[PDB]
Amino acid sequence: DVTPRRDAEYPPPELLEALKPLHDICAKKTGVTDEAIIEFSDGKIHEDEKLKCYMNCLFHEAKVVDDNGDVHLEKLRDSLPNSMHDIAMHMGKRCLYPEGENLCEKAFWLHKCWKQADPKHYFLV
Repeated sequence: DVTPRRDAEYPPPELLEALKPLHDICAKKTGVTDEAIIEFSDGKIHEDEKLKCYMNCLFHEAKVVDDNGDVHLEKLRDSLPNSMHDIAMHMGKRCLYPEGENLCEKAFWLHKCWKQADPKHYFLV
């Protein structure tokens, strides 16, 4: 029911400009297409095997995992500022249980979980 939102008030225009590129990087790496990426953000949650890899590709890119993609939760927190940190703790009220078989499937679990958690603060990632 709730519709996605994002402007120059919640999402910082600075980290936003740095995201697009970072996104273009992993994307071009996963071979995926903005369409798939967008459809996932503006559209709805689709199951594009690539989008899943594109996500996993992000984890590694941002270098926030160990040596296999275990996604260090301790490092993930120390990464985002106290702002996203608080919003990250709120969403945690739904995920925290990667159900897949590999980084790709897992990376997706969280996203699909971080999206259904509260469809209003989610944007590109």
